[PDB]
Amino acid sequence: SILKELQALNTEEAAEQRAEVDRMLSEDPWRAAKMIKGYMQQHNIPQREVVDVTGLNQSHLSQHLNKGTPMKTQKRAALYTWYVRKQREILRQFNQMRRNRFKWGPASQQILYQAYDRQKNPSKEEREALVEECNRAECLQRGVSPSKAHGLGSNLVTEVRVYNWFANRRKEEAFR
Amino acid sequence: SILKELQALNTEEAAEQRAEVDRMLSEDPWRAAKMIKGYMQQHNIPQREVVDVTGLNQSHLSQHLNKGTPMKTQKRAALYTWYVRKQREILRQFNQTVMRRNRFKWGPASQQILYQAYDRQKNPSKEEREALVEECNRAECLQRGVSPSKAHGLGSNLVTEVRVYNWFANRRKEEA
DNA sequence: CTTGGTTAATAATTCACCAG
DNA sequence: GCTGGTGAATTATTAACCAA
Repeated sequence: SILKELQALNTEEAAEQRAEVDRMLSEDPWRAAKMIKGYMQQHNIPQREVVDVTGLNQSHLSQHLNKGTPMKTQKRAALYTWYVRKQREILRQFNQMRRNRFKWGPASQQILYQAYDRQKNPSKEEREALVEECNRAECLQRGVSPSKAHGLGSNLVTEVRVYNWFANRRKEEAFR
Repeated sequence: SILKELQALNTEEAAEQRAEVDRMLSEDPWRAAKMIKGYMQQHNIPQREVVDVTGLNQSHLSQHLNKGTPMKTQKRAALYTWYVRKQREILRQFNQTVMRRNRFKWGPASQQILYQAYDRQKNPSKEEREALVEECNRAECLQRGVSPSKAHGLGSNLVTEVRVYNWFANRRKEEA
């Protein structure tokens, strides 16, 4: 334990981080905010996934990132840290507790919408197209190759997904 | 106890409420949604109160009531009763008289004139605000067709200084 | 006092989903 | 090609604090 406590703080990664997150702090709070939200949104990552790991208040965080309501250093610092980490965390997850709910990214949405002008009930196969069409796209966004889209992981597209997405779509419209 | 149970089901008032709501369910679903959205809108009742008292899924109600997504009968029936009761409920406490506590909600009225009095004086001093407490408060009473007297019936959604207070401030604070 | 941070609550939306 | 009903999670937004 304290021996891992330390055995953590010391790697070249650890340091690399302690210090990137350090300039983030010296720099403009907001310009940082963008970046991240940037980030988050490139990879589609639940805001929740961040409160959870950082323990910052979720409304506090939503605003300082969507609105720049100022966050006191200590906190920021946490949040930056999160992000720098997850940036490797996210990194290996390719090149190399709660289980996140999937989300349509706008990219896949784009297709889906386009593809859907009078597509009530797609053929369990036409579906399949688009599954494989989406992720191909979703990788474009995150700056890798279609080759393996398995890193998308939590937000990996599937049948049943577009499935419902039709389906729900065909209810959506269905009223007003 | 079953004697209460019975003595309850069996009132002049009560009984007729069954009738009213029973007719309501013969009507166009969305016409009642309309009705009620409105009614609540008027008295400013939390969507959440309904959700407890009735015990319907909170999203389902936001739909069936905004989107007008279809809700099976029973649930409806459970709504109309609600709405129904409430109505006497609201008007006892109101018209004639002298596990968790709702929460305040500013109403367009109160709000309108708030945003006027605003681009007019960034920081109202107690007297100042105080005026407004009686402005809204009256206006709130118009809305629900009653007397500026005993705007005391507004109850929760009753306006106050400190309440007006923070309504500046998160009006002030919010221009960053 | 008042800002300045920070918050618990509400509710529109989003995704899933099972029983006819 | 299940398909209407519903429902848990999510996150922008609201209305209040408490610390200095």
